[PDB]
Amino acid sequence: QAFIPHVYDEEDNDEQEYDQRIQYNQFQGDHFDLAATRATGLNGHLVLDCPVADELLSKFPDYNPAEKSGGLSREFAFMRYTAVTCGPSNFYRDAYILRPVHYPIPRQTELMIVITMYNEDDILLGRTLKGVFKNIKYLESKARSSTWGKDSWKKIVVCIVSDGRTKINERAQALLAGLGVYQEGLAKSRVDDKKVQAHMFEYTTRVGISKVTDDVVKLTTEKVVPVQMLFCLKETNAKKINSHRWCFQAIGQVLDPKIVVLLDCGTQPSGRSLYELWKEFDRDHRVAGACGEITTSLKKRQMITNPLVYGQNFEYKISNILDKPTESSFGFISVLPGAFSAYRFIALQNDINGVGPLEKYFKGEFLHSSGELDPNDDEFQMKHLMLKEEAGIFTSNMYLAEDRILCFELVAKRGCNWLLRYCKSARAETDVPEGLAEFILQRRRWLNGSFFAAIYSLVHFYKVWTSSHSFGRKIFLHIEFFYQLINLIVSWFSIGSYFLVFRILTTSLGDKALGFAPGKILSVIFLWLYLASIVTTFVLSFGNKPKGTEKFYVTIVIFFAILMAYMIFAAIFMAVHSIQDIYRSGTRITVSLFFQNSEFRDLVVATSSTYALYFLASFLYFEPWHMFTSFVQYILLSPSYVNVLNIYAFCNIDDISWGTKGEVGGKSLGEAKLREDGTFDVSVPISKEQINQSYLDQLEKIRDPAPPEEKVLVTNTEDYYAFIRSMTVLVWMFTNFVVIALVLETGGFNQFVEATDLANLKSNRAAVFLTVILWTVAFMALFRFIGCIYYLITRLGREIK
Amino acid sequence: QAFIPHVYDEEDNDEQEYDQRIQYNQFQGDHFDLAATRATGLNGHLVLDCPVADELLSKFPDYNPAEKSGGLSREFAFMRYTAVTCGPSNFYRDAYILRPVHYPIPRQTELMIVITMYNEDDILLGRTLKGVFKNIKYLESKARSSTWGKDSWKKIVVCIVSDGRTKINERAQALLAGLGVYQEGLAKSRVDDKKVQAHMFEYTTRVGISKVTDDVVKLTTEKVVPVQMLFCLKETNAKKINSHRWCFQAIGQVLDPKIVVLLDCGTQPSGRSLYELWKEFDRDHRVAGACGEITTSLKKRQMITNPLVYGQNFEYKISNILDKPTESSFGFISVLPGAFSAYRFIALQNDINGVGPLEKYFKGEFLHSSGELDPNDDEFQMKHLMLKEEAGIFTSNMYLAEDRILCFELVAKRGCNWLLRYCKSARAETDVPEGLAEFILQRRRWLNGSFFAAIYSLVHFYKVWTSSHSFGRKIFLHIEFFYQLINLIVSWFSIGSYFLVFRILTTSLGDKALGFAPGKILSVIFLWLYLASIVTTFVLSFGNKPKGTEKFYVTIVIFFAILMAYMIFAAIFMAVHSIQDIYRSGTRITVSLFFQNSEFRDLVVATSSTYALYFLASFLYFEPWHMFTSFVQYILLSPSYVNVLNIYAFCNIDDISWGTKGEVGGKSLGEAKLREDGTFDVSVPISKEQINQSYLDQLEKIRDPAPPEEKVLVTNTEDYYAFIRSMTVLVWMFTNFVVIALVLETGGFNQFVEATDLANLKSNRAAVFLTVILWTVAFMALFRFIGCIYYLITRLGREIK
Ligand SMILES: CC(=O)N[C@H]1[C@@H](OP(=O)(O)OP(=O)(O)OC[C@H]2O[C@@H](n3ccc(=O)[nH]c3=O)[C@H](O)[C@@H]2O)O[C@H](CO)[C@@H](O)[C@@H]1O
Ligand SMILES: CC(=O)N[C@H]1[C@@H](OP(=O)(O)OP(=O)(O)OC[C@H]2O[C@@H](n3ccc(=O)[nH]c3=O)[C@H](O)[C@@H]2O)O[C@H](CO)[C@@H](O)[C@@H]1O
Ligand SMILES: [Mg+2]
Ligand SMILES: [Mg+2]
Repeated sequence: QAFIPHVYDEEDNDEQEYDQRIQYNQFQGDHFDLAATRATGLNGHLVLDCPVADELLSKFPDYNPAEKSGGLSREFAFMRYTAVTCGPSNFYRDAYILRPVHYPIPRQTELMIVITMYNEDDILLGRTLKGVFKNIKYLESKARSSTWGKDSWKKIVVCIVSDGRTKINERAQALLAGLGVYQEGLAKSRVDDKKVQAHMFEYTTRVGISKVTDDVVKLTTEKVVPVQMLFCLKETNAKKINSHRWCFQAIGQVLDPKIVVLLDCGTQPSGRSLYELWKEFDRDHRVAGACGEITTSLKKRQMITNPLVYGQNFEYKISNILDKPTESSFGFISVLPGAFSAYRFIALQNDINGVGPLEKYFKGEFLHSSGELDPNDDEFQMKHLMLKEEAGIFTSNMYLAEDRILCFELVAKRGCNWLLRYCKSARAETDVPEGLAEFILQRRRWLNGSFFAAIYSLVHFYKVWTSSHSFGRKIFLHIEFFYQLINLIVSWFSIGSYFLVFRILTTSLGDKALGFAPGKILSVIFLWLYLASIVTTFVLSFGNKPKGTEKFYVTIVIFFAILMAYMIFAAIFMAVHSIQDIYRSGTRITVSLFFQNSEFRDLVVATSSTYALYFLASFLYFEPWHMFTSFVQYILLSPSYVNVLNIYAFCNIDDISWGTKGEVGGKSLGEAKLREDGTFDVSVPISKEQINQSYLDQLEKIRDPAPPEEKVLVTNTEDYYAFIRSMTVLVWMFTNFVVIALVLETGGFNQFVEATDLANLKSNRAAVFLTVILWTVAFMALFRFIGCIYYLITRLGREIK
Repeated sequence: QAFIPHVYDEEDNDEQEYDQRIQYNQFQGDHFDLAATRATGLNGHLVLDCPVADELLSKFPDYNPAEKSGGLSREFAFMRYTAVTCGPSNFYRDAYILRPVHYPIPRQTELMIVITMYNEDDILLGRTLKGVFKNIKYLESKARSSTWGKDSWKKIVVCIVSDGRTKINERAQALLAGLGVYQEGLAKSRVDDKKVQAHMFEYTTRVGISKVTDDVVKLTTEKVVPVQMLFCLKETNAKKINSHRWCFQAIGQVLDPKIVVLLDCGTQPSGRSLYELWKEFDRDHRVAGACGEITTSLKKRQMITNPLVYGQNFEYKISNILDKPTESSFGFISVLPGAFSAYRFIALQNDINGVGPLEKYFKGEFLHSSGELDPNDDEFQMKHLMLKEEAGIFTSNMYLAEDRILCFELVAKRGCNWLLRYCKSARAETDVPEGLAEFILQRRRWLNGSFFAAIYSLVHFYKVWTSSHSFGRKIFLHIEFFYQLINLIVSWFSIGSYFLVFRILTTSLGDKALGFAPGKILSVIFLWLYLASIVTTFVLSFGNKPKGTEKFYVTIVIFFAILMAYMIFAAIFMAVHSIQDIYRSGTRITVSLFFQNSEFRDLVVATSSTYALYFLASFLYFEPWHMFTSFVQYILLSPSYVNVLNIYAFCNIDDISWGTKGEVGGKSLGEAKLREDGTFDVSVPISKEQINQSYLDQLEKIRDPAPPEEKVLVTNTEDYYAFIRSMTVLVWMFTNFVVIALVLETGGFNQFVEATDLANLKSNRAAVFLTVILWTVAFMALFRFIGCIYYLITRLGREIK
């Protein structure tokens, strides 16, 4: 029973109210001309208007048995199929017409909701579609709105760009077919001896997903608002940047929408999230990009059984509570999550000269690939011209930044005034990777992107000077740039700092002054295990794949968790001993004396202050639970975050997806067939003249000496990226080691000090380093706390107005 | 002018004498039946007897213008072509007949000379062919020989197995055609809808290479002994093991020769080398394998301009003078060079049960490859059965040993008495790689092979117990096994030992007792550069290819050479200071006192003794020049040998040649054509019944829940080999570091010692380690010296008898 009566859950009371506000009796479509086995394709393109299944029409309320058509409008009766051969670059240049703009009265799009899909299960697509449909129903129900209200569904288009014709999951395809967008027969591989790049299906579906259980998806036609669906199935997978090219460069130009919303399969927006994003864009005309709070689902996951899920939950909550508000207050957000964000279409458009955010974003796809262009592609000229252009370090490595480049390119425009804003009213829920390998692979992409984006923005900070912002705005943008520079410096030396803190804390327990016997043996054992884990992580990152050697990573993570617990114990013990010593001294006890004590101060005051700031920020946002349920897991996993993820990310900076190539010869000399008789039919030279001529040709060929040939080939790009990655890790290793040598004198530096002065000189440097690092962390926390408080105050003030 | 009058060089006086001993007027071939465009292929196989070019026949002395045939025999007039489809396993089972055995009177082969070729220049092939032809002429000229003499060329077959139909160099193919073996037209790709695995051309050429200059090759028919040529051109490259399978498993069974000789393109044997190898096999019936001295050409290479060539020259000379004689004396040679060696055919044959040296040798090819068998291959059953068999660690990694496995498998047979012998009378000259990358790639293959062969032989030493050898023979074989165990242990810890020696020597100069000011700063700088070089070598070995990043390796090698010079200087300085201190003490000077002095003893006596042993061994073999011309380069390159080559070899234990695979979909849904009118011809569903049935099918498909699917796939073999390589480097790193920590207390061990006792406890361990390592090297040198002296004495005694 695919179709079941509509049922509202406990949380669907708002949906019920929306339904009460909507009439549900005036879903009348606009008449449009159809396309006529011989078919009259429009403008020389293959276009087919096929009829939808009779059962699906019979489900619709407007269906009437008496009328053969059923009384339904043309758009509700026929689904349109178009075969696209040109590709994104020339889609607008060719006369490719989408149905929304083909009506006698053109429809102007107000909100384009892009969904990216790749071999995703039907459950994830069902959840995303249910969220989008609920949002559209809410927008329709809205009464006292200038832009929204009756017939609001005509201004909204849902675009699903599936990457990979043969990689799409069968069940998701079945679901889309059940909605009526897709039919199996229509697909065509080639048209007029030209490859079909993408298959586009268009239909205004009136089928709504009633519920999405864990295993099955139920669809019902009762109380469903029509939704314009565009399903663009790509013939071959070209990653996500190519899908975004299809969305922006090709479909966006034809539709010319406002406020393009980007979604990802499995991300379920709230009931009013899209309205909140639209309102954010509408209130302030300067806003060019926006993002919403992203949450992690914890439905059937236990606190103890899934430490990783809760660690990620805490990370997401802290990010949304501290980082995004501060950057939004400054007006420049480092990263807008690709799972849920929104952009204003006009802001992204390139300049007359051809330079703009979209050009920078797309260049990464072209440059980061094998230099093998098929001459038959119609985009051959564009790709050849792009490859012939002189590319520097930054241009040729844009693929690391990905969408992150867009944020900076928007803020620091030549003569434009744009800002990026974060709204906490918009919420979306997603499933985080439970397994360790997927987490490692996912964070590998985030870390590389963040590092490259930070470097690129910092190096090009001067571009904001020419932007038409207020002078105070530029001053505060420079303050934020300085903060990001400090954050980058702190993140670059994370592994060295972690090792230094661990070594100092463990060796401090070895001192005979405090009464801890196993200090020394434990410190030595932990040092050996630490070095072994680091070396194994490097070797596995360079050599093997995470999926295969997962148990090694699990063991390393467990060891680092135990080591973190031991480090916390050592710090507490060290502080207690220091406090006890002051009382044992016999001196007067004052508040200045506690602050004067470097050990107690650094170890306790800084960490407690950071925890208090996190706690207060969590409470002020009415989101306190993560500070209890998921704090411990995050604390215990932090060293793994710094060591394993960072090492794996840097070791694989190059993402070499393409493989080796081979011309593989195959001259078609010929074949020998066998007749009924034993004789074989062959074709070999017979005439003596031909044989003698061939022999003389061979003699003349071998008579002359071999001319020199100097290989001056451009070579392949995989070597270039392998080289870039190798240099980065080497510089990363060298700089970290220099810092470690200075602080601990591990290298030859101990040769310059005396044996009696070695013990006294190592201690002072360690204390200075500990205080510096801890107070740097604390001050960054305070900075973000002030940021978030300002964001709350200003948002409340704007709401009041 | 391809053909020129024969000219004899200064060194061709022996060739002139050979010519004087040969009549050159009775080169009469045996009549054989030919094969009849329709051709009557023999036994259902595609066989063609085409006529050779008229000019080539006209060159031959026996040609007569009056007779249309020319008076030449059938074999000299027609070249035979055969297309082989089955492959090596079934070549004998099918009725594939080679010309030498097809005569009315069968010819018994006495010497099969195999030459392996792959995209080699025509110069290398010309040199090899000139050497082989000169050897055949010498064998023919021999008068007072029971086996050799008149008509000796009938007992010798030269087999050229070219790997890769489309990778063979054009000029070498032109040369072979000029000889008359190859013609372009004959090749056929498919026969009876079956792929042609190999193309075999047979011809008894009477064309001899007069000379081989640096650039061109000249051929002349004057004073040439006929040679039986078999040119087996493979359709696709399958590395060298597959070529050896063609030689042994398929061609050898048909010909059934004795004493198969293996050669490599560019290796030029001496004028009497093949006779020496044959005599070695003939004298003693127990000998199953033999090898000869291999020399490095130094024609147009300067002493200073090519340090690498002279380093390799010294290495080869020392090997031939010390290692091979000792192993030959014991009767078991670890490696028989693949460039020039010989095997007795019957010794290699497998047992009735199917287990034997050849099976072990070939299993490596099958196991070490992608598990993708084409069902159309006729060897599908064999490969599938081999893959289904349970393979342990050793069986699945045989590909590392390569031919090395054969030596041990021959010596330690179940019930056979076989020995391996080295003869210094046989000499062959080859070109060593001048570039650094090629040297790195070539040594990468040697080191992996040697390590795995040593481990395999040591683990299975007990197999020699069942062999039918004399008890004393088994005792001495066990002595050799013990020596090889010590050598393996010494080689495993080479990198750690080198670092320890460098550190001890450099830090010794830092002591204030001796008056050297820059000691400390230089030691620290060198430590930093050493660590940087090691880390960069690891990273580049894992990440990049040697050809691309060659300058890094050049810089590292130059640095290591400078460091070696500095280490030698430090040792000399340390010894001089120690000798001076004894005189400054004021005590009596005796010979016992010098020996008592650990510093002087270890540093000077051991190294001088090793050098003296090398010098004496070189002189006794009448090969003294390498001890002067090329010693310094070898000494300066030794640290590079240990560090760079060993690191690169271990980092790339897995040799993953095969690439990724993709089914790549491509369902043939259909195409749409365009008619003269605008209408497009398409095929899409029309009947309502079919559409409704498809829709109901989709509904039923999506209605049921998704059943669980647990991935229990066997997976790919590349992960297995990546895993094996990763473990090996990790164990290699761990064991070396443990030794370093013990000797220098680098790890946490210094925490267990006092500051005043740290300086005194580090010195004693360093002295003990230095004496141990140096005297181990010296004693191994003495062992090999005694070995070589015994070899000389016994060889001279055998010659006298
Ligand atoms: C948290 C979340 O909900 N999604 C993020 C997660 O995705 P996640 O870790 O779940 O997996 P991916 O990054 O591979 O997928 C990202 C998006 O790209 C699409 N895709 C994937 C593979 C492919 O060959 N072609 C293709 O188009 C996927 O369908 C998905 O819509 O890590 C990515 C790393 O960049 C982010 O970009 C995504 O925003
Ligand atoms: C010193 C010398 O003179 N030859 C050695 C050298 O060869 P070298 O370093 O010169 O180059 P290779 O090892 O690649 O060639 C070895 C042999 O295998 C053949 N080949 C090569 C590639 C291929 O795809 N197919 C193929 O059949 C080559 O033509 C040659 O006959 O290092 C090899 C490492 O094992 C040794 O085996 C060779 O004995
Ligand atoms: Mg996902
Ligand atoms: Mg070669």
